[PDB]
Amino acid sequence: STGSATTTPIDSLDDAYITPVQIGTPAQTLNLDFDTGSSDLWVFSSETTASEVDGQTIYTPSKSTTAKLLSGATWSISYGDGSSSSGDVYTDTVSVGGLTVTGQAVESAKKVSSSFTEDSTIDGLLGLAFSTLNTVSPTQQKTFFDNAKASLDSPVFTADLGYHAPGTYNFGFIDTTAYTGSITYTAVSTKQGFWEWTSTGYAVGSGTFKSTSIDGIADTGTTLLYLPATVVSAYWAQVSGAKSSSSVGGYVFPCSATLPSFTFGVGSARIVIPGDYIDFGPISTGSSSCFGGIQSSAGIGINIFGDVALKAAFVVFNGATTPTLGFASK
Repeated sequence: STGSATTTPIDSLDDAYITPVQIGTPAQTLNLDFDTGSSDLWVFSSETTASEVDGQTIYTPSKSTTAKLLSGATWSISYGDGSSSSGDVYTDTVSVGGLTVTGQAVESAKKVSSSFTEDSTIDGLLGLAFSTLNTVSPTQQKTFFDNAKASLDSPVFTADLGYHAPGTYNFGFIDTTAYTGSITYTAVSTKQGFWEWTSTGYAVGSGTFKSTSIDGIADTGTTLLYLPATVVSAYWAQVSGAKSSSSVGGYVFPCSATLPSFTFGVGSARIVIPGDYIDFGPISTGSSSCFGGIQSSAGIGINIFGDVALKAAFVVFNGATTPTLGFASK
């Protein structure tokens, strides 16, 4: 089997991407944030504290004839950005782009943090990291991909995120028309539960490529590109007037600037992030100070190849017995 679904930016900055997901019988369609950095499929629901729901579409398990309460199971998750959610668990039928999994754990939120409430466009998350990170207790549950894997034509999914435009998540096949040149595959460590790999280096603009190993994670659920302070300083040094602002919380730059591209290595291959992908707009409405899309990972504890990086590529998440990651230009 295969599936194919369009993923759509939630706003004009590509702060996140939402993908429609059918849950239950009859289907209840929710727009979920596909997150290769976590491993829970959780949703706003009829059980969510009412004051914490503000415009989201909810899953109502009592209206699904295939929903079953997973007795005694609870979940609770905290994300790198400080947000969190928790609740109980149902199993139900879940379909993405025509690919159906029966018995999928659907984690129903009883509580969500303010950042989730305040984002009316995201109805929940669909985790696509390794199932070892799933938070369901006392019996850990499998991701949608893990459940689908054996049935797929090939045990893979691909992320093709757009810049200021829709893109595609495919399951079970590689669309050879969706990229240029070849896909370069690179080793993955699953030791921390992530799609963790090592970039071979970087360049700023038309500058010389610096060969250096950068361990990090391919994370569709993180907006920006978080890299070591040395790398980030070298990038922003090429933007006149750019500076790190502790009050704002990272590098800012004059909105009048033209940003240089940023290149990262994948083996001997090179992925080029155009400068415009690195612009996240005014820090506050009407400001002429703009927020940068490349930021320091210092104090995160890990480098993160988030959407800024991934949307410059066609990315293969190869869930073979020994997982790997593939990157192509597009």
